[PDB]
Amino acid sequence: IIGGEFTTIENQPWFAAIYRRHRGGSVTYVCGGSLISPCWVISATHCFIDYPKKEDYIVYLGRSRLNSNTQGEMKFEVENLILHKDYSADTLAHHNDIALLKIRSKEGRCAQPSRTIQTIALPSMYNDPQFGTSCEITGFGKEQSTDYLYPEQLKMTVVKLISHRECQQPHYYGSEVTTKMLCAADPQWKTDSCQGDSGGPLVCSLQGRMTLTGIVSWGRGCALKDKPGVYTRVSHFLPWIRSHTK
Ligand SMILES: N=C(N)c1ccc2ccccc2c1
Repeated sequence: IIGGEFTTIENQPWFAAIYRRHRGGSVTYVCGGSLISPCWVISATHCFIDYPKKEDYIVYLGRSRLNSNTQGEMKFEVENLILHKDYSADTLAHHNDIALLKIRSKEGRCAQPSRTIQTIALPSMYNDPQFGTSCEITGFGKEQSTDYLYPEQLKMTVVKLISHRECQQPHYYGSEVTTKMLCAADPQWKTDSCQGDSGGPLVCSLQGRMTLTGIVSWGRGCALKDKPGVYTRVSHFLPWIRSHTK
């Protein structure tokens, strides 16, 4: 997350930290995630497409820091790693960038909801917030594009939704961004999501209810002028989410 503010997991209890076990024993951070049900975590396929081995991944809930065992956190293994069959990645654009992770503890149990571990409500069909609506993003991703390390403490920021017609402008992304994708950025281009925030939530408060409107997918650089953050429009993938979680 470029700019914004440092936060703890109590402000984002649906946020899931996904790590990977390397051959040798080393563990590194991969992507962010969102708990939609006690057994399921939703993320992006581009986070796992090159390493589709479910045994390699570790999922944390109620974790506030990258290398700290936060009080009340829960560690999980991936029982089932479901990737979207029609996933593809162009020069910039990532298509069907949605993945489901069935989480399981070593005792074979799903997430136990608490103060720091909660689910995020899925949006309703054809009911997304209008352009200009302020939405929040969370992640352990880069603070600056030039950084190679990720921040230790969890970060959050507020970005405004950009219409499809505005994001399809030549100086923006042109025809590369589709109706299945949602654009969101800072009008002053100072704050944005970045490398490492991928798979993370884009939560919008619509009609008094907090909902998982987007999933961090792609973007040209980080916090660049006329280059918004592109998010997987969750509302479109509702029949896919329902069928693969049944
Ligand atoms: N401009 C962004 N918000 C953005 C989002 C996701 C990314 C993933 C990998 C590298 C850069 C990214 C930038």
